[PDB]
Order: sequence, then structure tokens, then C-alpha cells
Amino acid sequence: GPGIWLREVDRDKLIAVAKKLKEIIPDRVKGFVVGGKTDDVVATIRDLIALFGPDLEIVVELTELDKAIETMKKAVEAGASAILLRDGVRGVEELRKIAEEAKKLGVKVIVDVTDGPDVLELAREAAALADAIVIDTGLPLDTREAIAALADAAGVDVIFRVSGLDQVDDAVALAARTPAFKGFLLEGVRDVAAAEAVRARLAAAGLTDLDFLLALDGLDVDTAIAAALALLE
Repeated sequence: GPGIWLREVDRDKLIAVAKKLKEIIPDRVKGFVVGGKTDDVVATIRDLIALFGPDLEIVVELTELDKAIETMKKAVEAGASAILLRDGVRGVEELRKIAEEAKKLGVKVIVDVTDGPDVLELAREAAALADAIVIDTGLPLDTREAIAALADAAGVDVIFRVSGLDQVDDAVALAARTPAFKGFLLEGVRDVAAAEAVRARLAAAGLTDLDFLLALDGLDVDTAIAAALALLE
């Protein structure tokens, strides 16, 4: 079956969810995407590594390009294994240095590709630097096809960020055209009913077994667990 990644920026909420997942479905938990203050993220990373095994992957979100390397070094020292660079479309020339320092640490590089004047240049740079690219499905279709074709040719894993059910249909169709496609980042799930609709669409597309990420932004602890279990059944 598929494995679950969880994205949550609140430490108290993430740990409460993580403790429950460890008790119920520890072997299905693949990793966590964490963010926030360096002091909070580093404490979360240690807590998550204490809960789960040394095999737990932890992605630290970097939202400030000029502070990314310092936050990355401290997070990796806590046990993080990957970075997710957001806001790269503003200053594309800054990603090489960040990606170079990530590589020197043996850290995976994930680049979030969102809209902007330099979105194609960001996509090109991400293709030359990143292990994986997260493509916002809300992007215009021709732009998304461009980014996916660029990443595929570079051998970069492609992750589709989806929020609407129509975004799911878009990403599913494009996923079948993208060999580099690796999985979905599920945003907007607010109850088990929405989690069921996604699970059914993924089943109809034959994409169930791929690991996915569930963003917990729109969920409380009990609904996050119920939505996670609903997607994983």
C-alpha cells in the first residue's frame, strides 16, 4: 500500500498527529515536511526521530532565501534529510548556492515551482539542481506541461500539488503523460468526505500505491488522523 507524508507547520499539532500515527500505523509513515522557526523546527525534528526510526525522512521548508543555508545546516544537524525551497521564482540565481550547500551535506533538494515572471527560468534552474520539483497544478496548463517536460528531460522527480478536485483531474491526466511523476501533494482536504473523493479518483486512475503527502493545514488532529486512515485503507 501507499505510504503517507504529513505536512504541518504547527509543532504542537504535528506532534499530536505523529504520536497517534506511530501508535496506529507506524509502518505506513514515510516522512514529514516541517516548517517555522529554526528553534521550533529543530526540536520537532528530534521529537520525530525519537518517535519513528532513523529511516524517517524529514523535509524542512525554507521560505527565506537569504536565511535558508543557516536554517538548513541546523535542521540537518537535528536529523533532517531534505529541504523544500519555496519562493524560488523571485531570486532564481540564489538556488545554486543553496542547492550546492545542500548537496555538500548529502541533503535532498526539492524546489517548489509557483507562478511568477521567471517561472520557466526557475523551472530550468530547478531541473539542473533539484532531486524533485513540486508543480502547482493551479498554474496555466501550457506552463505546467513546460515545467514537467523540462524536469522529465533532466531526470527530476515531479510532484503535483493539488487542491481542487478539478486540479486532481488535471494532475491525473498529466501524470499519465509524465514518466518522472512520483506523487501528489494533497492540499485542501478538510474532512473525511473530501479524503474519500480523492481516494476514489486515485483508485480509478490506478495511482493508489504511490506515496502521497497530506497537508494538515485545513484539519484538526482527529480529522487529520481520520483523513489519513481513509486515504490509506
